[PDB]
Amino acid sequence: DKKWLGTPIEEMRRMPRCGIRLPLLRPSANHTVTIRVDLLRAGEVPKPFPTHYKDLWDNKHVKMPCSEQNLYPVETAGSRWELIQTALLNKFTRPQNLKDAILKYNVAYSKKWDFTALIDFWDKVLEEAEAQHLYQSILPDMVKIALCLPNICTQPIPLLAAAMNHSITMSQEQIASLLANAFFCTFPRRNAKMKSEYSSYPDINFNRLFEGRSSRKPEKLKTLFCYFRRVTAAAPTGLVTFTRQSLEDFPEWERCEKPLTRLHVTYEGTIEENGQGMLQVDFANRFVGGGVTSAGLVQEEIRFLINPELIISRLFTEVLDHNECLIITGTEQYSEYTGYAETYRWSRSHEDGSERDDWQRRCTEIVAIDALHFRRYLDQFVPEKMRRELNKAYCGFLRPGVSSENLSAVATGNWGCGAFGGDARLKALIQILAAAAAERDVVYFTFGDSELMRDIYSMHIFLTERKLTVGDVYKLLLRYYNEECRNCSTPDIKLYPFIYHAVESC
Ligand SMILES: Cc1ncc(Cn2c(=O)c3cc(S(=O)(=O)NC4(C)CC4)ccc3n(C)c2=O)s1
Repeated sequence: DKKWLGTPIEEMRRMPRCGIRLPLLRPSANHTVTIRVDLLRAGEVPKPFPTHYKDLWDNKHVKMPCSEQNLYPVETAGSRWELIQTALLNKFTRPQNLKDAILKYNVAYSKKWDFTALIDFWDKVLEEAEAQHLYQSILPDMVKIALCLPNICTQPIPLLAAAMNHSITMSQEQIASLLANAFFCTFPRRNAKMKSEYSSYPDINFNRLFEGRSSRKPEKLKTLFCYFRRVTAAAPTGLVTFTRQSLEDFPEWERCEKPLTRLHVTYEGTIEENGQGMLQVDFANRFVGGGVTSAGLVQEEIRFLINPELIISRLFTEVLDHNECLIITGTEQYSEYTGYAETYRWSRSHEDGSERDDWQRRCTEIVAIDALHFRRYLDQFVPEKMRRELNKAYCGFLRPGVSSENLSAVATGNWGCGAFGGDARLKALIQILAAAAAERDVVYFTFGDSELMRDIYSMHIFLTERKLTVGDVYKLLLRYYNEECRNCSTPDIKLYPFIYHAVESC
């Protein structure tokens, strides 16, 4: 039994090798650049632009904790930033000290926020010497980088709001200062359950990571402290780009004359290790990062924990609409892990060996595309639901302006499976069709399912040998719904056997 099938992986396009030299990095109407481009040098910490803190407290930018507008009622408006500095600049020796410090500027949640997982991690999971290193070295270093925020993030950060096509390029050092603030729960207006302003934004403050007794919380905390220990000990020097992409024009799928592209399908390997230099898919929730700052521990959350710079997308990325995606370039891997969901464990620190492009960004491109949640199995075969998934994957794969020869393969796998109720064989065909329309090859990981690997390979080879276009395949999907799903009240025949019969008997 072969471990992979199709086009050899060596024949598939990878980056920065197959991806043209970059244009000059510069701020523009659609691109926020928070560093001095003229001073950007390999191995040097980037200098913030502007030199002095500039504040914007409005509906179009992140509300910074260091803003002079970040006020609290005193029994007279007091400075919340001054209160945060006072609270955090105390020695911590016991977990209660950290809980009490966080609650000093979060008084309204002193009875709502549970800190059980944080207390248990520090007291009941860590050995004495590990606890000592956490409160004597890691936590004070995290406070210092959090409190440096006005000197590090000097430029207002725009919100990547619904329907905006915009990019933010910032330094990994800027991201570390922002994530240390999210750990200490300092972002204002991001907490109320009945908030309106940020109701369509994911949670950013880390308070839900400290709650309850799940055995997976110590693993999430080890993963995040591994990152914080690394970035406070030695300031990272690269940049990271966050791009919100929203397409107006979608293909008329039934009329698409494009042929299928190449396929490498395997039941072994992972997107992050075997998909190096390729567009890597994040099986996202519509609120990017899903339950990373709370209970979730599946594909998306794991990637967000091992590449924590992805977490900051939650500060400024509004919930994704059907025609949108988020593309993140440059995030670094700080941890290695084993397992998944209830078996997930942090293994050790990871030294990322990825090369950097001309903007000092690690050569790792990740796209967040959220699959639909199907209440009933048969719902996904509804043409509107199929067209939705095709358009979502297509938006994640398309790079408008870029030529096909400069596009890496897509490294993906069973998107929206299990809990979301997605049929793996249909979702594989949808991704294959979207990648074909976007003119990219596919590297598909089946995560131990050898039978699924064979089925996808046999279907792909059957359609390609018969020269079936994207349109031809899409029409077969429409026929399956009409013959087996529309009139079905209980399907009698599976999708792939239907397609094989429909094509072989026509
Ligand atoms: C047959 C199945 N289809 C889906 C399943 C769920 N699943 C995954 O989705 C999965 C995804 C990856 S990965 O390559 O995407 N890497 C990250 C986790 C992002 C870092 C690695 C392991 C996985 N494992 C074990 C798993 O069980 S199992």
